[PDB]
Amino acid sequence: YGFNNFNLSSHSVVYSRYCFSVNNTFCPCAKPSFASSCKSHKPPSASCPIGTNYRSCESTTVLDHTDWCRCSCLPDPITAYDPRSCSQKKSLVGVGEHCAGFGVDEEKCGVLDGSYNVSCLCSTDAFLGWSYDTCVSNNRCNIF
Repeated sequence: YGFNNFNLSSHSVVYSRYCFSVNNTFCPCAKPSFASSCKSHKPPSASCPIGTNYRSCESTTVLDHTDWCRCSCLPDPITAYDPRSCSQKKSLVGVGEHCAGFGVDEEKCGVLDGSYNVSCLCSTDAFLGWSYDTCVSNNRCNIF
């Protein structure tokens, strides 16, 4: 979903704060038709991969509007108001297992009016839940 690599100093060591496990049918991009139907707080949309469910969103009439749209994982999956609706589930890493995945901001995946002609992807800054620090002490990198 768009994560390519990091861009940090040579001695910069990255680490995950929170890892999110998702199903094979998860997709952070909303349906282009639903976004087109939206007129207030329109979520970004993009063509999701085949066999993956689009971003969970709902339409509710709020403040005299007729197509005001609410979505899950708001504002971000890490600090979502309700993890039940969010498709990203917090899960501790098992013994001998790597990170499940960074918390991706589904509000930055794709563009505002992405149709089915553009692939589903998210920007680099959308992936949260990571931090970094240096390893240099006495001109030596600490390693475990």
